[PDB]
Amino acid sequence: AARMMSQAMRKLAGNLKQSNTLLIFINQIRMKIGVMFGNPETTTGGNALKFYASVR
Amino acid sequence: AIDENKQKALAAALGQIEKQFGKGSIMRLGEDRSMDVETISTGSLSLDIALGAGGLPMGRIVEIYGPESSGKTTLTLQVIAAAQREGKTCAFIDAEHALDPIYARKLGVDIDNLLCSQPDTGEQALEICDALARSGAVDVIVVDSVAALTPKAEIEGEIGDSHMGLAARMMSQAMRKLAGNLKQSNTLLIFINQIRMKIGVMFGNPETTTGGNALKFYASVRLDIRRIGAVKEGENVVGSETRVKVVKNKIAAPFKQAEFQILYGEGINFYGELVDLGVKEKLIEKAGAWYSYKGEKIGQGKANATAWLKDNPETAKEIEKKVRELLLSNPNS
DNA sequence: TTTTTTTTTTTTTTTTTTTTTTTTTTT
DNA sequence: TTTTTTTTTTTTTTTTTTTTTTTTTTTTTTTTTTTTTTTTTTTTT
Ligand SMILES: Nc1ncnc2c1ncn2[C@@H]1O[C@H](COP(=O)(O)OP(=O)(O)OP(O)(O)=S)[C@@H](O)[C@H]1O
Ligand SMILES: [Mg+2]
Repeated sequence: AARMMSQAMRKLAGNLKQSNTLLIFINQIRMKIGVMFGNPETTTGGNALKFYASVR
Repeated sequence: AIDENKQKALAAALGQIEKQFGKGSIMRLGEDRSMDVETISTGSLSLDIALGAGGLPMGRIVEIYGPESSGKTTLTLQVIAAAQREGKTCAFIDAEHALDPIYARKLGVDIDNLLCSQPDTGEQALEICDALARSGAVDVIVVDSVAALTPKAEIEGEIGDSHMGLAARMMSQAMRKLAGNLKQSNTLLIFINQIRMKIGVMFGNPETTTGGNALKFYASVRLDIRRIGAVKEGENVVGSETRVKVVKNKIAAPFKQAEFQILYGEGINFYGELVDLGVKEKLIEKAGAWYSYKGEKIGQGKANATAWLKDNPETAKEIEKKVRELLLSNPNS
């Protein structure tokens, strides 16, 4: 799933900007395990989307 | 026309499931005989009536709880004794380390065929239950005190060390694993449990049980047993007056109760019940403190009336038969 | 006029997933 | 200023690695259910 997302971010970013299109992704929350520091809350579908998003 | 394509689609899907997982994987509920409720005796006739379906269900989990010296162990040894008499194999996991085998023999248990285990940890005790279930060769397993099922980490650690929710987590895992295996083997699992008090609450009951919440969900029957008085021969205390309450039931209506006598050395008083059921069903006449059967006077006081039913087995056989016919809602002759 | 001959050598990684469980009275 | 105008494979190996030490940077819930208890009868001295 992460690898599919990572590939879709690369393909989309350029096309959205050229068309002037806004893309909104809704995400759900999930718990991390083996975490003593910080928040145990994660989001779903990998890390690519945290880099490519302009607003979270 | 559309009905036909749906019947085929269903038949194909049913075929694919049975291939992938085995023959009995999915059936119509009406044509599945493994799903029928079979029961065994408790040793008390009044309890067999209170349970509704004539006894405790095979292939299920059962919980018996109550205060100290209420008769919990004695009641489970009477279940084992009755099952052994019908040529069933029985195990006793003694986590309390407090079973007396001479008393077990006096109650009618075949000591020589009873499989016994005194395990070191809670995990060892529940792994033996899983092993004996999967075997297919054991009918009744008793686990004496959930309260004494100590996890491994708590035995290795020292007194004072906090292990919050560790025993509860172990019992949740055990239920998940045991439930499926007990049903396939048609094995009855009885858990004995102790009462503890819950602090800082005035609304509802302050009584609770050890071992967390899983066992309340998975149990098909939960019994609350309590000592409600003494049985005397003038001065000498010879036994206990006992009340069992059916607090959860999934094979018949709950919230019925049973009253019977536990006599020290003998166990449950069968003929004592037979009088009380005979009086209730108009088969025995009572004139104050005098008992009578078909005109003739059998005795005066419950003890003499019970002593009359001992040395007249013909009348005892007759009354048992009629009480069984009348009151048992699902007889199995 | 007169007639062909014979292969060579690899390149480079991609991406996380998901929570479990109560415990015990005090005058 | 040339033409070929149709190709083949036919079955493989590797011969056992490093890594060479991780991150964090502080969160939240957003307000529950209870659902009705027993005790079983002590002692003073
Ligand atoms: N070996 C024995 N001989 C005579 N009476 C006994 C014996 N063991 C138990 N009893 C009596 O039978 C009655 C019920 O005892 P149990 O069946 O042990 O009840 P219980 O709830 O298992 O009690 P625990 O495990 O000690 S909290 C009590 O009055 C006991 O004194
Ligand atoms: Mg006991």
